[PDB]
Amino acid sequence: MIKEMIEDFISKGGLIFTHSGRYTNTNNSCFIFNKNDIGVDTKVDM
DNA sequence: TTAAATAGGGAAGATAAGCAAAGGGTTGACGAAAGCCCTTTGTCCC
Repeated sequence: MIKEMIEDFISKGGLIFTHSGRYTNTNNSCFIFNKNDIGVDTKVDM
């Protein structure tokens, strides 16, 4: 129920991130992940 | 071209009825990340 979608994501050039600069300009491709900000109700983006 | 001295107490402010219907509220322009092909320029090999 969850794994197949994980192979779906890793098949393409997907990335998991919490902070990015693409929200200021669409042409940006900067993605970084922060481990210290992970909590119970922390929303992430991909 | 005046010195002082005060300016009311009481009562009381109406009720009933009703405020409409119909029609319409616009279009056109503001994408990134690739795949393939061709051409040109430049480098290297044969």
